[PDB]
Amino acid sequence: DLVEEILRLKEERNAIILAHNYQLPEVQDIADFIGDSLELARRATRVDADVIVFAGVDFMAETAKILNPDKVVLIPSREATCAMANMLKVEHILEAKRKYPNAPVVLYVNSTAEAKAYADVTVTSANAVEVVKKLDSDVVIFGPDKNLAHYVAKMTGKKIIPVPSKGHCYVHQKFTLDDVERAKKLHPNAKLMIHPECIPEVQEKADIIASTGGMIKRACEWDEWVVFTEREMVYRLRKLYPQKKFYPAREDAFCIGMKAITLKNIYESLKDMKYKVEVPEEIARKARKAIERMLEM
Ligand SMILES: C=C(CC(=O)O)C(=O)O
Ligand code: SF4
Ligand SMILES: [Cl-]
Ligand SMILES: [N+]
Repeated sequence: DLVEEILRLKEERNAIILAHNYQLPEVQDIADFIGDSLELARRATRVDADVIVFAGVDFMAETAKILNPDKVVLIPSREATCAMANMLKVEHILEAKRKYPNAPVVLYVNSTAEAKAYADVTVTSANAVEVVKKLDSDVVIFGPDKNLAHYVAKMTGKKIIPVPSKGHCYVHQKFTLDDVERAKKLHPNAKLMIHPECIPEVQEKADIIASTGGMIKRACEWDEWVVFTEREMVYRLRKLYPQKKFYPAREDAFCIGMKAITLKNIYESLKDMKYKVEVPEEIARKARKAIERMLEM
């Protein structure tokens, strides 16, 4: 029984398991805390445990390590990676800074630690609009996600310089206007919760535009929802609100990187103390400055 083995190893290692909302149901069921990128970042600043097992993708485990440099942070598989975050390279940031030296560099937390070393502040889908609104500039450098950048431009009225030019999430790019039409036909009493990583014409059909954390916060506003994000979010919402109804917009909206994490390799992570997540001190310090500024804003 992997679940009983994991529970005993958690105790033996003085470990906490942090899980993203897109983790497999059986992984969510053994996590101590579950949340979106911003909540996982905040939760990483009050870790009393000695070991963090991060059931999520590599940039998320790195963010936890940046905020807990003297704790052991484990990722259960090094193949748990984010295709969108990998699209942004330091070269892109440097070129944009050359053109707009007075523009703050605003990096989605969906980014490498190397990239965050060049950020003035980080953001998530939950706080991107608030942060960019308060920055002392009418133009900001922003990436990697161009669909979130479109949403931020619309809501703040500021000029958004995307880095790179085509950054996007293949999972959320799957959603189309035909999925909106089918959801409206199959569930005519449901409202639509849509992630800002979806394309702009789908965003415009939303009843609410929100990160997964915002979806959880605003689900109380209606009793039936079609969920335009990675399909494991439906399980999360059904567990939190058993009295509501939730439907996937597309069952095939799956993140391969997220599903590199399994119950078995969480067990192996605790058993073998692997895979240890490390961030170079110079990169971590600079990234930490931008992430702390995000939490302060
Ligand atoms: C990209 C994300 C993923 C999510 O919405 O859970 C974020 O900013 O929180
Ligand atoms: S769902 Fe998209 S943005 Fe999130 S980890 Fe997977 S590839 Fe990255
Ligand atoms: Cl409730
Ligand atoms: N100013």
